[PDB]
Amino acid sequence: LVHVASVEKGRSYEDFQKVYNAIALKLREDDEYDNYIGYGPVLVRLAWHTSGTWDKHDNTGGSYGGTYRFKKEFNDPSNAGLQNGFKFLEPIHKEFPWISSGDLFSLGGVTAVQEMQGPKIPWRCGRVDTPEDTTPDNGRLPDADKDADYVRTFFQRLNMNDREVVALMGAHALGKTHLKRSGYEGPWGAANNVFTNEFYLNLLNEDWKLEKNDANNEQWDSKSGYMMLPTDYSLIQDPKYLSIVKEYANDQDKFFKDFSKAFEKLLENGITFPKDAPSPFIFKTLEEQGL
Ligand code: HEM
Repeated sequence: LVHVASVEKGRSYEDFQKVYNAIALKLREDDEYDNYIGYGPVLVRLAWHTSGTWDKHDNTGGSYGGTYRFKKEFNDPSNAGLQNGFKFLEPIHKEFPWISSGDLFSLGGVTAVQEMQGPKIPWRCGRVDTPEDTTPDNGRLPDADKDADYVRTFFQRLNMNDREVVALMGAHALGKTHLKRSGYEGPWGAANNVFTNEFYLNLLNEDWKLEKNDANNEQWDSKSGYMMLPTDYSLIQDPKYLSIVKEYANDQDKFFKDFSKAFEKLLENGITFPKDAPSPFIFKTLEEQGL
């Protein structure tokens, strides 16, 4: 199936900047969530999980149809906790009912990254809601207890290469694992609601110990109180991933640029943009607007 981007009728960059801004203002206001981490990280994860169901082989799943709004997908065990991001976005959608669900979930992620001081992420509109029966089955999102070979093979289905995978994984600077959600517990670093290359630095520089958490799963833990999932740790066990981890640990701008590209790409798999579609939008942050 072909999913052609269709601009919400009559809308242009200013309309979407208003949605951006409402997201960004609520991110600022609703600051208590998750022990004052705020909603940034879970909105980034929502954007990723609503995009990451895509299968390049048949164009099922992906961000286009906004199918997370249907119970099969919102109740995917892999999506445990993302209901908080959805609830955050609900008043946004009520204010701007014209935006499609896919456009709102993906824009939430863009807005969160940028408001957290991350790179600009160009964003295109035009996702169109598709019906309940287009919701992908559970099981398309990745397991965390696996090795580098798993990770690499997993991401081929999303048409991501080694650099794109390692870049995307840098989003694990953000937020934390929550035992009751995923069976893993702990943050990956100190700056977990500011977008930086800390994930790579911690991978390389902390003294990691392989421990079992209170859900009886193995994770890597440091004396600083940080953790890595087995799939995170795989990025320094595999020599190809390791090189790239070192690159991003040593060049914040490179990480930003590569993350931006990969994240836009992730959010756009599956979508065909007509030749005369608008160019991607680059939203101004609240700070850049003086808001
Ligand atoms: C091999 C791939 C990946 C695996 C196995 C994985 C797994 C996990 C797990 C287990 C959690 C913790 C969930 C919880 O307990 O709340 C998590 C959190 C998170 N992941 Fe991933 N992840 C992967 C890739 C990504 C990618 C590609 C991104 C986005 C670019 C991403 C962004 C996030 C964010 C932002 C959080 C924190 C959520 C929060 O604090 O609520 N992850 N991930």
